[PDB]
Amino acid sequence: MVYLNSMCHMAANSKTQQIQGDDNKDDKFPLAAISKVVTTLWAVDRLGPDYRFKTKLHVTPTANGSYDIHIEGSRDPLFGRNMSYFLISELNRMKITKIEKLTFDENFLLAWLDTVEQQASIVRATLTSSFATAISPGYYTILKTKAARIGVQMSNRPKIDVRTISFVKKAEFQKNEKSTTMVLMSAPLKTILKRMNNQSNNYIADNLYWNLGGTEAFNAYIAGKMQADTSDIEFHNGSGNNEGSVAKPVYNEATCEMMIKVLYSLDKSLSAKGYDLSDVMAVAAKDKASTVGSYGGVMAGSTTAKTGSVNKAKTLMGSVSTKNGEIYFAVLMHTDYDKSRSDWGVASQQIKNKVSQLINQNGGPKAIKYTEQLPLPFDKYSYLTKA
Repeated sequence: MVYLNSMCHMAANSKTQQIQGDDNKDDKFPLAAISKVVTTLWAVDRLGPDYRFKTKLHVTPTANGSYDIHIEGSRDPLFGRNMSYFLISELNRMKITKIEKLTFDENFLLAWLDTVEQQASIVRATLTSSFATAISPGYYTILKTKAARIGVQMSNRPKIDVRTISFVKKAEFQKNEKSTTMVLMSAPLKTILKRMNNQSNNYIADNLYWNLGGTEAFNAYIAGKMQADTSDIEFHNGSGNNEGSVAKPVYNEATCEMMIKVLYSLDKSLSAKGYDLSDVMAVAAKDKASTVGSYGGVMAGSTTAKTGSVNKAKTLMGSVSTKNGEIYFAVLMHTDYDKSRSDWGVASQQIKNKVSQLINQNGGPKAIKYTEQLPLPFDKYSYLTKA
């Protein structure tokens, strides 16, 4: 069962600022991963698009010749394989190849994809597998080549040998007298958001949402920002994934109007810092690693957008650039993908045809100024630096 729940839009240049749409534009529907755009807005407002996550390494020489290292985490929600490979590269550039005790605190988050001890157990497990495995030359080579494109140098065939990896809480970490402290800054937040909104599992959005205070903080933010409450927008996580079962699902939900208000606000907060939607959201046809990279037709090169797919919904929202100006849009479809596998692709085609009509009946597409960015978790200021 594929059918329209709601479609709405507004011209960026509207003097009335009245959102246009069908009669369902003020009823709540599942959002799926367009939720990530709301999480994006929150993060931009709270942190700023140039914010960097400052992970600290406390490094102490051992009588051996080797090092102990304690990671004081910054809750960087994008510390994954790429970033781990870069850390290893950096350790080798700093002449560290052997670590005796590697320790890490509760703020050191790791994306291989409850409670503090148990969360840290999973990070430890992941770390121990990852650092005890040879770095894959094919994956590293591709990564080193992407890094060189943004002028980041990485080591040749890097490696690390770690004796032990343990959880040490921030409160119980005693900084050694002859430790050095080095900082490994993330790429800017806008870049992390770019990566998240191109294509991701739940991990980044969910960790951002928790970092910022979770649901109680989110509802206070939305009330302050939008004069909105839970009848406009009801979140349970940052990502929009199912928090229930297949039979009784629990999805983030919002009105079509709220999605437009989000896009407007996001656009405004970004412009204040000189940035565009296409700095944090995928560009149809241009962003090849995204869910809209194979979009063609009039959307190609003209459209900034985020996809969503859950059992009960297929969604799209963003901005289309037309000869009549930029236009914010959201389309929310109903699906029953658990019952009928064909619904996601059928829904997706109906959304594209709806957005193509929105473009084609507003004078046709006007290209945006955009060249495919590579949203790596580090940039040229990420190098280990003695702070």
